[PDB]
Amino acid sequence: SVRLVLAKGREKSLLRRHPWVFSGAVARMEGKASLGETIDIVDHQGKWLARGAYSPASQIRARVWTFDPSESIDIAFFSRRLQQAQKWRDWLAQKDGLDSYRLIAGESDGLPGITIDRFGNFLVLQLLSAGAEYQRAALISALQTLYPECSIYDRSDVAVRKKEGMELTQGPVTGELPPALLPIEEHGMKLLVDIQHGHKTGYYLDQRDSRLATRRYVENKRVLNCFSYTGGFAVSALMGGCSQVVSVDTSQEALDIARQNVELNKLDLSKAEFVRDDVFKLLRTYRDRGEKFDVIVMDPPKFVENKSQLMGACRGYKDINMLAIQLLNEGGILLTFSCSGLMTSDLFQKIIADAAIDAGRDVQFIEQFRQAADHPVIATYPEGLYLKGFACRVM
Amino acid sequence: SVRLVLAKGREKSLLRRHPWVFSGAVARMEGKASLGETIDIVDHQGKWLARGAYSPASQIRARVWTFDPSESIDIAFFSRRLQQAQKWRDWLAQKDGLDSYRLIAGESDGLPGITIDRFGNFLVLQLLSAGAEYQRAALISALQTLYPECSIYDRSDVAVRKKEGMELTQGPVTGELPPALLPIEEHGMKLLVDIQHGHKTGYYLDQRDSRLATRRYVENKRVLNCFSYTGGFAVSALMGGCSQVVSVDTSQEALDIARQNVELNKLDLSKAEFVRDDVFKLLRTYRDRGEKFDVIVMDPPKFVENKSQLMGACRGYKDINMLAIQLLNEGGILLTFSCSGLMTSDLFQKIIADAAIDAGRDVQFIEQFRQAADHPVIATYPEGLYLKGFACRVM
Repeated sequence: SVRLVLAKGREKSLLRRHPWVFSGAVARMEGKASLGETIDIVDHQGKWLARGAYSPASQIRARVWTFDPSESIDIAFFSRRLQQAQKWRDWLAQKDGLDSYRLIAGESDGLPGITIDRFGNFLVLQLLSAGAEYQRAALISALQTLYPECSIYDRSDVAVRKKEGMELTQGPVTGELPPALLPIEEHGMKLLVDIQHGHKTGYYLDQRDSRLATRRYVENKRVLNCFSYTGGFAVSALMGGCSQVVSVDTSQEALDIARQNVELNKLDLSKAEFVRDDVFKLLRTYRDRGEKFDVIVMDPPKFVENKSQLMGACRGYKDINMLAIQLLNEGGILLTFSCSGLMTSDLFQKIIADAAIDAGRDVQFIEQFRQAADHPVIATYPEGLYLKGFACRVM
Repeated sequence: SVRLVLAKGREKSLLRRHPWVFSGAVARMEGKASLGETIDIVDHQGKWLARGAYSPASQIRARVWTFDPSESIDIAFFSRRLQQAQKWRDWLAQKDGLDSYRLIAGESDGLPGITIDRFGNFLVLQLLSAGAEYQRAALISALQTLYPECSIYDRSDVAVRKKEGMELTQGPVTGELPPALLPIEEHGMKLLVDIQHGHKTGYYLDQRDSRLATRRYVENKRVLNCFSYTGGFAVSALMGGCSQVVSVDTSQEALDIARQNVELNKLDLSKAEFVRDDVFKLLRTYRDRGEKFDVIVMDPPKFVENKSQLMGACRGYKDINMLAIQLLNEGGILLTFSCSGLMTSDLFQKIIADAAIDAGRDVQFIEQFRQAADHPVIATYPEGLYLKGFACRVM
């Protein structure tokens, strides 16, 4: 019904099949549409370009559902998209021994604003854009048809929804309520996730390969895992045969789950330590007395200057990575990460390089990490790559 | 005791410990030094900053040997550098099942302009810069001392030398002459290398992880290996249990070695096809008749449009990757690479994305490749990262 007319020239992004239409590229709206309503997007002359979801409260005024002129956005549309995404995850599950994975990664699976993670028999939703919420009913119907035995839970309690003009929301959608802790599997390893209250959708599936890579580096080595959360990296270190792994986190609850994870995998508790403390404080205490480690995993949360898209300068990263380098033996390996929207892979690299200079030690980049394969990045949406990380060796 | 004086406020690079000192930064040469000779680098006030090698014919007027005031560059200097580098490769070889690897990766192992590859009991040199050649005797002494039972061969037939004011050179140094083909091991796989007349030093050790990843995607799938050369990818595909692997190359010699690698590993020859033909032609032939593959490996030769870092701007990568995408079905995977300093990782990504649009299909980036860990990149030398690659899934 309603159409969004692009300003002359401003249709280049659509021709590149980019899923987003910024408010600034819109010349006018022909007709009135509701929040999240399906609209057609045409060029300044009126030629059809795509069919998307209208988002009046957002700067991303519309997101593209499809570039096929004959494709309506209804239950069938979502069913087809789910089936296409499932084909990929079926292969990944078999190959990597997975019982859980991200099923739809928004724009990269052709469903902008929608994220769905599979955890055992639970499907966890995060409807982050206006279009996602508007199509909630259709999406659910498709999900119930394709995954009749699965329970659906909503974890749309993400601040980004405010950018789309919607309230945050979460809770059961269908089926049974998830347990406090649900065991999932990855690469012959079991991990407990909290769907109702855990981070994101319940866990960080995106760090799957970083965790697996940890196994290769830790044989008979002393490991320090900073901001360990529920200990995914700790279990991975033990699976790799580390002599000892020290997990540090500010949350006792997370550390308790970490210990439950070690026990669940029948690993050696004697080789694992769980320290509840201000990470920065612990790191300085260790450094001041000369503590040394062979492998250090560094994966901090909101860089500190979070949300500070403006006044970023969140060089809490330099301090954290500098401390890490100072705690490494010669030949020590640092696996450090960042998912902050205030920095790119290149800028993250410069920070590490700078931390090395101040620490008085040179480091070699020997590996670059990426979000797992169930978090694909469609080529038309490079911004989709958010997880940055490197494996560094102290010379 | 000749010194290279830097223009005021132009020593910031040395302060970041970057190994290169460009001509534009040189204020004046206080003294007369021969090509490759050891010299001191100072600021406008005469303060010592580093000790490097002079290269009058290059844009890179000097490369830093050391930033340690008391460190002289002699046999002991190279001996210590070789031992420090060997420490890392000993760990990598045992971990990844290697009897061959890059021992010294120039700047990244504190020896700018020097590259040394180890193939079994052979050490292959490549002295690319003025300083590398000038220090040949000292480097050789350290080597014969640390590796008394290894033969040394020189493969300094690299165009880079001309840009440093030298002529190309290659041939034996000490020990026995390498055999026509020498079998090496990596990840439980055997490959044949030609040290005397093969590409580079005799093989592409840097693609080790690319070959490994090829194994993950090919079980029960039809594979197309473009620019197979002496094999490597064809064997990897078979090691992964591919249903069929077709290798294309214009060189009958390379194809003969590819097949030899297959037999050497006792793999099913009945699943391997070797086609001698123009890769571009065969690709259009397959495209024209609707041939389809499940996985395609695309590792083009030397840029094709090299003729300088900037002489690139050639859409040969674009055209070649477009053909590949047209040869895949939904779910098909493209493993495509670039080693030319003719483009960054982001530029290569752009090309694939463009190839995708012209092909009329979307592709998902699910994995990113880089030179193997024995080809480290010191944080002070970002330009050290030259190998780029992506695993792309056709939607």
